[PDB]
Amino acid sequence: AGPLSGLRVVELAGIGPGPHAAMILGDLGADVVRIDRPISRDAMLRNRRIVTADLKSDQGLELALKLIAKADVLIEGYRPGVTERLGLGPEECAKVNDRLIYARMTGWGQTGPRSQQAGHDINYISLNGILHAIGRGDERPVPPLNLVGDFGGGSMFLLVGILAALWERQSSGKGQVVDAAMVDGSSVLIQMMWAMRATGMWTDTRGANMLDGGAPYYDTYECADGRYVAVGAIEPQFYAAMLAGLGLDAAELPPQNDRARWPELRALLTEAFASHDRDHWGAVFANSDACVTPVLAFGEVHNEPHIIERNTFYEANGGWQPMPAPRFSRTASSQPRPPAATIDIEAVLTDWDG
Amino acid sequence: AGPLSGLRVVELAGIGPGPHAAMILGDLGADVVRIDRPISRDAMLRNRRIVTADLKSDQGLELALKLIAKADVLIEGYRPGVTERLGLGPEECAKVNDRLIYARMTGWGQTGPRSQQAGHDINYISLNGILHAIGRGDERPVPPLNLVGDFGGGSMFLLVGILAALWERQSSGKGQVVDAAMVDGSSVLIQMMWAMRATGMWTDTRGANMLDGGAPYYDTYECADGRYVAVGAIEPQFYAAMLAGLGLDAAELPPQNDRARWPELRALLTEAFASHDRDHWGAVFANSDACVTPVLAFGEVHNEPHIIERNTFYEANGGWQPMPAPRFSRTASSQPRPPAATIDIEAVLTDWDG
Ligand SMILES: CCCCCCCCCCCC[C@@H](C)C(=O)SCCNC(=O)CCNC(=O)[C@H](O)C(C)(C)COP(=O)(O)OP(=O)(O)OC[C@H]1O[C@@H](n2cnc3c(N)ncnc32)[C@H](O)[C@@H]1OP(=O)(O)O
Repeated sequence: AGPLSGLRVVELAGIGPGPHAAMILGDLGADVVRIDRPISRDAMLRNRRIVTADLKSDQGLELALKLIAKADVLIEGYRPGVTERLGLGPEECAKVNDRLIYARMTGWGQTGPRSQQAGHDINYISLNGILHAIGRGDERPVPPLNLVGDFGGGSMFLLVGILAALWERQSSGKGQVVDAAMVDGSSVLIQMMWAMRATGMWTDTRGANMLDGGAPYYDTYECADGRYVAVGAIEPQFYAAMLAGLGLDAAELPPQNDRARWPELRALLTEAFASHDRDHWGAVFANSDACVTPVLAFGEVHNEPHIIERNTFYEANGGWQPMPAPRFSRTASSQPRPPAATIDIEAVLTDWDG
Repeated sequence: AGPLSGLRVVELAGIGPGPHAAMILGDLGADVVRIDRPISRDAMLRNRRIVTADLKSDQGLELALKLIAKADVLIEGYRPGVTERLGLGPEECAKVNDRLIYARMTGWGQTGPRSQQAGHDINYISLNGILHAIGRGDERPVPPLNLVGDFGGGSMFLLVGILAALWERQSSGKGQVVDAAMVDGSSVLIQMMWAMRATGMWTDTRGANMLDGGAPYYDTYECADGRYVAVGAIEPQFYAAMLAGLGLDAAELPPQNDRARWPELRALLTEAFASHDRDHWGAVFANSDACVTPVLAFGEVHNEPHIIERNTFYEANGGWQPMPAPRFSRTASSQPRPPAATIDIEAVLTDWDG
């Protein structure tokens, strides 16, 4: 259905960014075959075919190399050296398929003093300034779940890597190795802060910048029911619209960008938002340019009309899953196929004519 | 010198995800031409040629269509309808270039009850459950900068769309429109949590899950010097290594996953970490699998040897900026070319033959 219809992807079963990257390829129509160790309830494994092989046996390695020989992309998220030892390194795969985009998904990268060291998202964004920038200033840093290292600065960059190399392959006729490190990707994800730091527009003080919570017009507020709204009214005209819905006289308030009076401004805004329930503000702004929105819990998302009308989610059995993003006007993506039964690796090899 | 060498991109000057998406294309070797209104210190504007046009004028519109006519990709991030009213909408562009990938970068999407409504990253993640999940449980949610909406679920999905549509064009010989809504992209970015919620592995309770700060083995700790380490020792063997390095006896501790005793477990780890300075812990956990890393501020990143050795950053006039990601073994990217003076739109047309 989607734009990636026809792309053949071999995924070497891992955790975090690799399976997320392979999911998105599958979402957009790619033919994704996942090799695991010898039906899943993990919705992330939608849009797959699962085969199983012992990659350490002679037989297991033979079939995998036959399946790789007929594929465009290979995704692996093991420590550097692992596929090399298995006999599935890029130098080995090239001998059977020099068009393969060999996509290596790691946190620390392929080389360097930390390249062989265990880690998780929180570690990768700890070394590059990111984690230090997240949270309130009166407290130790909070992890932004694993959104920044694993996915935003991880699978997403593997994805751009894969498709960019597929583009390069059109003219070269050949593939290459993509080295996607969470530490690199997340750095480029946050290039805006690096840019701002050079010009005095961002500081290393946590919780005291325009976009981290420090600004009263870009932060959440608790309402009378103990739920929250999000205020994002950066531009003066949107800020104006926000004060107008709150019924605050701007002449009575400190200026929007007088940072010396920010705690005063926040105390006034906090008093206003505390005077009514979330769904009141919910309704007072619902339609304006005030950049004020309800802070919905996951369990409330499916009831939001904008979410509903655009089909951002679909029901799997037992809960909502996000539909494929982004959206394409001519070759639209299908509703994802749920995880299905592990199939015979020989069936795939015949299908792919390997 | 990257993989996207040869790719022609027109960027309509904007803010946030569009410009970040444009930068990454230029990073990977694309020929990006940014049309602005009638020399920048914004590092995000690297790898561009900048031209000027009044798109409200007859001459300016005409010039843009000549430029778009010779491009592969067009990036625009205005409210839906804005390009249509300028005479640069998808249907207008189709008439001069039906190979064009028309990439539309919004928060709320091209259609829907909120599609005409102003907003910013914090709004888009407020409506889909993401923001509610970020922060400590005792206090209101904290924005994870604009990493999640603008970039990870914003420009990154625009990029995936652009590149996937280009693969698609290989067989169809045609472009199409890419509708990248931040509200969609970020939901796919947090799909692991939608997976986990369905299987009893994630709760809507802020700050009480595996990866949100709720686990003592996945969080930051404050050290003797008032600086922090990140701990991410999820796996038992990594956890065991962590305890060893702290000098703690596992038989004297609650089990790693006895959530009932998590506050007990956290208190003991807190005491341990606070007994030495942050850099003591890096020394202690230098090469180990304890998943313990120093929480560095942006200003300190350039001193970290793993950062240094892998050339994750380059020095640009001003300060450090992230080098391109991900990395490619055969067609590697160049160090980004700095922002330069605005050039004559007509010289670009001569170059591109438009
Ligand atoms: C320092 C802070 C102050 C700077 C501004 C704030 C941004 C800085 C903060 C950092 C990033 C912010 C972060 C949190 C974000 O979320 S960024 C993403 C924000 N959202 C989006 O981009 C979603 C799609 N965009 C939009 O909804 C809206 O463009 C915005 C962003 C809400 C802004 O609203 P707006 O200013 O009314 O813009 P639009 O409604 O698109 O109207 C644009 C008008 O300008 C005109 N225009 C543009 N270029 C030209 C040109 N070269 N020549 C002649 N005219 C030009 C267009 O024709 C259009 O006019 P019209 O259609 O109104 O008649």
